[PDB]
Amino acid sequence: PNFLFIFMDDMGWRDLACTGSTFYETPNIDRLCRQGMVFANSYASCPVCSPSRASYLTGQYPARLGVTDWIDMEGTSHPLRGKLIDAPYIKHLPEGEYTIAQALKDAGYETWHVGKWHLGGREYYPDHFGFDVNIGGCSWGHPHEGYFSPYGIETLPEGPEGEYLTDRITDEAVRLLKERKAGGSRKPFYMNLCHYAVHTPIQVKDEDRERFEKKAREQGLDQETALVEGEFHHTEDKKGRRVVRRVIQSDPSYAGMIWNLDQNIGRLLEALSECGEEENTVVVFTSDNGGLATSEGSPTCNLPASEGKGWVYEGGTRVPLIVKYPGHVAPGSRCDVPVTTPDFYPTFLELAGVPQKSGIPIDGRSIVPLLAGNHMPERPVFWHYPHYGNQGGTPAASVVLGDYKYIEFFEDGRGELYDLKADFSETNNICENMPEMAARLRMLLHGWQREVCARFPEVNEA
Amino acid sequence: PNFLFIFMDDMGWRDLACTGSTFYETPNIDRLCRQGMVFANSYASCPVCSPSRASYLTGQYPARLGVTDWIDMEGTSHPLRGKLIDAPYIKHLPEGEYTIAQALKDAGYETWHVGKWHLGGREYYPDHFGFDVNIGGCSWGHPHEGYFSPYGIETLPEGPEGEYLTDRITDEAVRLLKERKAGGSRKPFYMNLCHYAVHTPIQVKDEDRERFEKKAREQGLDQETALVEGEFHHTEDKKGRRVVRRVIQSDPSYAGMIWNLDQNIGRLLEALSECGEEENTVVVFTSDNGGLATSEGSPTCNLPASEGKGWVYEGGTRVPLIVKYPGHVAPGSRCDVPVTTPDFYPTFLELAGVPQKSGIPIDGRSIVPLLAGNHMPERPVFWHYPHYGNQGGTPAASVVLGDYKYIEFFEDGRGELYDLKADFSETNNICENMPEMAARLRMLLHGWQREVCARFPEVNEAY
Ligand SMILES: [Ca+2]
Ligand SMILES: [Ca+2]
Repeated sequence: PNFLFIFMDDMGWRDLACTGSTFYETPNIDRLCRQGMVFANSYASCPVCSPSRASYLTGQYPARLGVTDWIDMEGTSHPLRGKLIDAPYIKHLPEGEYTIAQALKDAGYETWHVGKWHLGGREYYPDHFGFDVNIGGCSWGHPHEGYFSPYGIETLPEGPEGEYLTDRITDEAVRLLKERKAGGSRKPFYMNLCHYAVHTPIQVKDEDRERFEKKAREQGLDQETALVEGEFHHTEDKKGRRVVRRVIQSDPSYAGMIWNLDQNIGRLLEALSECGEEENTVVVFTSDNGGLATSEGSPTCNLPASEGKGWVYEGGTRVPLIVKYPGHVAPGSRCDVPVTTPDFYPTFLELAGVPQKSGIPIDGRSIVPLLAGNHMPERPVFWHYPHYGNQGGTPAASVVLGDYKYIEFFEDGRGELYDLKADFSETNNICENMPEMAARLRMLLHGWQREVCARFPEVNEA
Repeated sequence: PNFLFIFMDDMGWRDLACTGSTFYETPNIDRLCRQGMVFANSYASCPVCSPSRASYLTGQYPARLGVTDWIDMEGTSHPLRGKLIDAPYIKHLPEGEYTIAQALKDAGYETWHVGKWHLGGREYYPDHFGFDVNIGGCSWGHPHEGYFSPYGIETLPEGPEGEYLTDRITDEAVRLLKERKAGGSRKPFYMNLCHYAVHTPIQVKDEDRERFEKKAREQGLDQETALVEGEFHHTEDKKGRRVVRRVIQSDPSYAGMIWNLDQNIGRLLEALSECGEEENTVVVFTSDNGGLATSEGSPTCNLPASEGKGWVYEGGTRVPLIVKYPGHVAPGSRCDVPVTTPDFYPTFLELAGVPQKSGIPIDGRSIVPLLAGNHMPERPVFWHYPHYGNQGGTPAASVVLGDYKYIEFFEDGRGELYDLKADFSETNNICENMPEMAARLRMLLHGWQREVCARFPEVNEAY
């Protein structure tokens, strides 16, 4: 069984037509959804980039790993400072880790990483962690020199001037498939396809931008207040600047990026079938964190889930998830059991038939039963973000268990309890109406924190 | 507060952009949803028309009223017959029901019915049930003579040649709004606006249809297979015909009908604001049963909810629900607690400060705690549809409780159990895996059935 893991950057939970978008159009991804299972309660294990990507590669929670913030490679930003100081974090995937690429490669797989990496400098590139190929992956968190050739990526040779990064990365993925077919498909492959989309700057071809300016016109959206200024930011480096929340999906350039992305998923999936590998490829479409909605241009909206990237509220942790596996997963099905990033590692091992290495810690759970149509025992899901981020949040930790969600904020020690079944949008803090429910979820969160050795932000005495 | 209850016909749970549509465009309704509470687990109390509309007006489950099938005013088709015989039902709203129109009128409201009625002949028109006005409601369940003027609708005077009925029904609602303003708004109004949209036949202006042929071609959907033939029907009158399921949302004419419906909703709410009534009007958008996905043209698809109109599966009972009440409902929020059609009666009465009459049964439960952001105690939700219907189902009854749904099928007494949390699309019957859970749900359904005096289909001994 091949694994094709399509990992979007910063794609919010309502950023697909098939997961609830009111403006964006994603016909090729919609088809994939029709051919597989979609997950309504799909989470990333962190509200920003590198920790969720480290959690994916290791099947571990970010705090057990030590990578709990997005990696600022040249220390010009972290640690951020407010009333608290950002906690320190390991600025790369820790060296001793045994990744899913290593496990699968040890079990006979071809392992390819394509696209965004963001897990350290050259000593911690994909090749040191079980990957045979690295096309376009480096230490950058986004296209530092834009989406148009030249890109500046040391592991991606430049294309003709005017080449679009998202198109080229797809070509690179299509090239690996056809190459493998030419050599006889000796081994099952494992592709970690990490798009640079849809991270800022939102740079798109003009035909794709204009498409959705016309639609926003004929739809009336051009006349609707999309951005709304809110509170002041919380760190010294943004003193004076206010949080700008986007309250409606209407951004035409952002829609164009997603339209272009959808054509590329079309190209990619058509190559996979042209290689006679559709029947036996597990296809996963997901994202590393929630949509960007509260700063840096606010290209998208995640309402009725609150806020977005950088926040521990639902809008920042929720994420689309489609899984297709012909013959095994029922097409056009849906599952509502909470699923999180560290779950894929043991899922893939179970689908490959490969035992776990003794003694490595695994915080995730194989979702193979859900992919079959069966419930599983209730388990909590956790977050621990002891940083501010750039988007408006403040350091916090979180547990979801059943219908309830507990959040504690490190600035003032306060807790917030939500009944997400009755109150999906987190409008009604019921901490004090249910002290008992709060105390259980608070203690559960603290015990997990002790077990994974979480670090906490220290007060700022300046 | 005023009540603008917008009651669509046969609109599936995924037929709006703001509730998961992949093709349809509903800007004016998306804005409504951005201004209120959307309900992710919204249910109609019956998979076909008349029982749910009777259940909405009286706050009782259809099996208690006796109206358990859509009303067939000629003896053309009911009772349908296969292995079993359709059960008898009352073909009108029963005489002594104290409906929410009466309850609010007696509390000083002005009451208006506009549009589809389908609750009996002349002696059971809205005026016999507490409404002061009835524009366009008769015994018809759909535009017998089409959506383009003339309509032959006994309570709607014909419009100029080519007038579109949904445009016209909206114009009548706007008129009532402006008349009340001219008169100085002496009383709060309760408006029961029942569109005939989106019932077959799917007739639309060509500019609307052509806009979504264009869209289907730019998205590639025009060259996909959208309709799939299936099992045979189950009744003598459709012997030889096969269920035809729609598997994608791609029908341009239906898309065009929802697009016109969206313009008119925009006109109506604009008029609501132009009369300065926006801030103190409870606005509800919902529908009477699930979308038509399996017969009679299969205009929409309800997937991942299986099947549609006329089945007790999720696609037949799930329905969109948005509630807007400025200053009271948080704008752009979302509740996942199951709500069902008979809840509106006690919700509206509580919102208006009116006590419910003594000694009248009410199976519904006010949802104002949910409109406030508060949870309520867990309750089961029930269905009793002892008829075949036209869309390919078989007589069945149903209870949803927490994460579990149990279905009993009258043809053979087989039971079906689904974990709707793990298995939303009802893929995996776990009745034999969790026997105690099944027996508990079965006995609760049977006890409810006893208490409401539900009737059961008879075996057709000639089969
Ligand atoms: Ca990211
Ligand atoms: Ca109906």
